[PDB]
Amino acid sequence: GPSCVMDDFRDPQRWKECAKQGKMPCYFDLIEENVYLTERMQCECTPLSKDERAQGEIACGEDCLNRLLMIECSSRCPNGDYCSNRRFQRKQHADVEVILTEKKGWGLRAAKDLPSNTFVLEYCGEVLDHKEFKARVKEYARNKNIHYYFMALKNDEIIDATQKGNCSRFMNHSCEPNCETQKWTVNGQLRVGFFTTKLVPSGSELTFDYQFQRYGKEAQKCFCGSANCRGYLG
Ligand SMILES: CCCCC[NH2+][C@@H](CC[C@H]([NH3+])C(=O)O)C[C@H]1O[C@@H](n2cnc3c(N)ncnc32)[C@H](O)[C@@H]1O
Ligand SMILES: [Zn+2]
Ligand SMILES: [Zn+2]
Ligand SMILES: [Zn+2]
Repeated sequence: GPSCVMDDFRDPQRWKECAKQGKMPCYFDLIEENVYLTERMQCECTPLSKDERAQGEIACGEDCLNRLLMIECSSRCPNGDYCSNRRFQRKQHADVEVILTEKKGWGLRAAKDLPSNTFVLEYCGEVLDHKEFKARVKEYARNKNIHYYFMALKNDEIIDATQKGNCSRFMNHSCEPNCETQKWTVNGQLRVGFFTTKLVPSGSELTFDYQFQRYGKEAQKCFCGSANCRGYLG
């Protein structure tokens, strides 16, 4: 159908008028970082030379101890600004577009080829404690037309993407997905991101397996079209 770049989502008034025309998804409150509703490690990498970086060597690449432990480097990194392990902080998300699919509503696609383990986008939302989550579950169990999406960070920290979020709201489900969520520590805070699990060619829909989040006592029929399709997302 039609397509949308992430900048289109940054003008609320132009967005609302495109959604009435069916040219953009339904309006929602866009946030580019988690909002908390209640007030709540150097790597052993050798800093790379000018000659090393030019010859193709990766600063805080696959061998970074921080990276292997899913910890981003701080501003105190030996590799400084050339450090490739500060993706959440530097907002180094993938080139992605929002597209209308045939059967699954709006979806996310790769606008460039994305190698395996590429940061796609952060899973953003309102972060809830115990009590707020309990009140929200109760409020949702009345509305019934509400499709609730939760991602636990830790026990007293649950991401709610149902009302506020970013374009990771458009990530559809697949039974044979090409993305996964990963939970990272970023300057002491737990953050979750979508990361590709294979090379995703340009134009390919970006998908994840919904079983790794908390969502709907309801069970939607599945149009992922995978050979291994389980028939439902419930
Ligand atoms: C924060 C990550 C998930 C945040 C929720 N994301 C929406 C997708 C955005 C929607 N597409 C739109 O248009 O806004 C979930 C809903 O999409 C639908 N959906 C998805 N995947 C399949 C499938 N595989 N088969 C059928 N429907 C699907 C179904 O209604 C489901 O509740
Ligand atoms: Zn490192
Ligand atoms: Zn680093
Ligand atoms: Zn399926």
